[PDB]
Amino acid sequence: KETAAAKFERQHMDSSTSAASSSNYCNQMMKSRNLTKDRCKPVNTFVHESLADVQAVCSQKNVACKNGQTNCYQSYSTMSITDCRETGSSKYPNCAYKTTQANKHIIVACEGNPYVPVHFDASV
Ligand SMILES: [Cl-]
Ligand SMILES: [Cl-]
Ligand SMILES: [Cl-]
Ligand code: NA
Repeated sequence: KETAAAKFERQHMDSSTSAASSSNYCNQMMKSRNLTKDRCKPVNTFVHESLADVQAVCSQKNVACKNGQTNCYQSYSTMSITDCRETGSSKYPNCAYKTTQANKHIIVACEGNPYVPVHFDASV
């Protein structure tokens, strides 16, 4: 039974690569992180920075989350990310994703002690 912080790591961290270098990156990563078990998760972002750099965002710019909560933080610098989004021809169990690599600021919600990311809100 997964902690919120561990779920964030599984869904959103990929420090092992600097960027998505292939159109099939999302198909592979969404499957290997178990995000296509039982359903195709429609949208998911992977961050290509160290865990420490992503955890550090919880001490950066405090901003509102989309849902109105005030525990969101925007990274001061841009970060390498990959957005994964289901295509129109995707349907479980043959989930299919579009891969879009970008360099953007990330916005995360933080909670707990230690105070770490638990939700990926957006990128800018
Ligand atoms: Cl898992
Ligand atoms: Cl996401
Ligand atoms: Cl401020
Ligand atoms: Na947690």
